[PDB]
Amino acid sequence: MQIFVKTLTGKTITLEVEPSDTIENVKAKIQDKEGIPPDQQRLIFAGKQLEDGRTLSDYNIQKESTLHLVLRLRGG
Repeated sequence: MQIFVKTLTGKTITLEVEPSDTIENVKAKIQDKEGIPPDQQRLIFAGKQLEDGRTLSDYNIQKESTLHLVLRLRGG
């Protein structure tokens, strides 16, 4: 299953996830893809900021869904 990770500036990154994959496992994939560590990576889909020990399926993220990738500095 593929999901889109939309960055800030306008880069769309297409990842291949299982929906039985964790939010942690999406960050791992981006560390692989882009080189970003998961420390900085915050994810947003709708309103809340997604925690690591839950799956895409929990959150109810479908096929070809757009997640927003926020790069953590401190917090904002």
